[PDB]
Amino acid sequence: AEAGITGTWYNQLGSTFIVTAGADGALTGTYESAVGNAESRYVLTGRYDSAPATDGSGTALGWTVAWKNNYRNAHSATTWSGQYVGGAEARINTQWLLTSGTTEANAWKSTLVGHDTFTKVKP
Amino acid sequence: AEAGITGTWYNQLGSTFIVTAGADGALTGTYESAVGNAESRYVLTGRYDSAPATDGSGTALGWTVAWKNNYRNAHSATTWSGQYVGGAEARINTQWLLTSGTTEANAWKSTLVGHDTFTKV
Amino acid sequence: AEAGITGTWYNQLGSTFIVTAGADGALTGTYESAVGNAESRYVLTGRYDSAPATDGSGTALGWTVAWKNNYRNAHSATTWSGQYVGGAEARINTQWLLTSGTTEANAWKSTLVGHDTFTKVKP
Amino acid sequence: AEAGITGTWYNQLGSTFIVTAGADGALTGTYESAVGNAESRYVLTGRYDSAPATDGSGTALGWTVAWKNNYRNAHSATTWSGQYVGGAEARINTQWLLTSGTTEANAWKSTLVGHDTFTKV
Ligand SMILES: [Cl-]
Ligand SMILES: [Cl-]
Ligand SMILES: [Cl-]
Ligand SMILES: [Cl-]
Ligand SMILES: [Cl-]
Ligand SMILES: [Cl-]
Ligand code: NA
Ligand code: NA
Ligand code: NA
Ligand code: NA
Repeated sequence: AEAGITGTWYNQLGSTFIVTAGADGALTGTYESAVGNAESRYVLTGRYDSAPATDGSGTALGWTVAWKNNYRNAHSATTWSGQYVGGAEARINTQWLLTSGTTEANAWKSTLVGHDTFTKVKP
Repeated sequence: AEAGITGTWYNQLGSTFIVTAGADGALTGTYESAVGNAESRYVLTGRYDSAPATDGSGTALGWTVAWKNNYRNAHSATTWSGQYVGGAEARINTQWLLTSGTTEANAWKSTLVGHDTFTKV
Repeated sequence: AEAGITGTWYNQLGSTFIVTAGADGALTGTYESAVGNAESRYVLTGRYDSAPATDGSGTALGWTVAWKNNYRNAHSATTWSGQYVGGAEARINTQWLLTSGTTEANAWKSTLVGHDTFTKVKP
Repeated sequence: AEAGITGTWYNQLGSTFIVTAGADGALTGTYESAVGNAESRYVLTGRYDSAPATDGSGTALGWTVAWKNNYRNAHSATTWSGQYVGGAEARINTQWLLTSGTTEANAWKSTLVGHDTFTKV
């Protein structure tokens, strides 16, 4: 449901994700990272799949954050792909990819992969 | 860098990506697939990190497509993370993650990973 | 240290990993999976990097399991890449890739990615 | 399928892989890199799933290389997961994970991911 996703979420590293799920499948908000060459909030945009999920199935979604704002420019972007699972303790379990802009020669080492779990606190 | 991302791109599988890069970091457009429980165009939204301009590196970007439109609902979403490189032959080199909505029981096997290279040819 | 890694380990899904770290960087053992089209034990082989790790740094390692034994043949293989962290509660944190043999047309969907954390019980 | 994996392979970067596939699933050989904090040959060990034989699919396999030899110790290890396809032009298509040993503080950024295609050309 859009509502269920809308809110303030935090992950294990201490980063903040503030999101609004819109009626048409859109996700917009800001992300505050606790790691990296990140300073302040960054704009995020994503999409989620408005499932008829009468299976106890999670809702698939994903979003992107380009690490550039008015204070810093890290020349990198991260995409998180995962699913939202609601209940008393709603969680968003994700796997992410962080690509840094590089010269052709270092391209082979341009992408990091990891996983983050988000816990909701506010709507 | 910048502007050059705007246009129509194609991947090795035959999927087409039509994007508009906005001056402040936004990416908007539509994605038409070649594989999957897909059927027609899907909305895509993303972000790119624009700035330097001089020689160097590619431009980092990422975007998402939830596979639900007026025709199909595959209950999944794909995110591509990569970098744009322009020049005589511009390309976007990406690695993607495709997550399907599952029950916890199948959660361990919900995400596929791959890579795609897009060109305007 | 090889010893530290040698032992019986379990992950959150309930699978068993029995390993022996050898002096030359080798890892051999058996793996018992709790999920998949897996039945019984499967042979595993890997390598670890005998670090001078006087940094409180983890030990990098990796191993592979081809899901075929005398009882089942799943036509797939999994590789786990991660690091061993010792202490009172020794853990091996990993990220894995599971590739299934497929026809050329379905190759785009041949690989799954995930993460597993192993807790040691025995040597 | 089977046998055909044995030989010397090369990836787009210029690294060379020399492997022996044993009749019961084992993979042994040496890997010589083109990039990294690498210097010469490194030992590799892996497994492949052999069986069917008739038309179809590729053969699933995987292998690991810890980047430590008598010359260098990069305190990292790489695992490649993929499938072998033979025919007039045989290839091994893989996706890899490279993990470096870090302190917990940098654990979030310890693993790189990529893909490599190896040919005997
Ligand atoms: Cl984060
Ligand atoms: Cl595609
Ligand atoms: Cl699809
Ligand atoms: Cl497992
Ligand atoms: Cl390589
Ligand atoms: Cl390397
Ligand atoms: Na992150
Ligand atoms: Na794709
Ligand atoms: Na697994
Ligand atoms: Na490599």
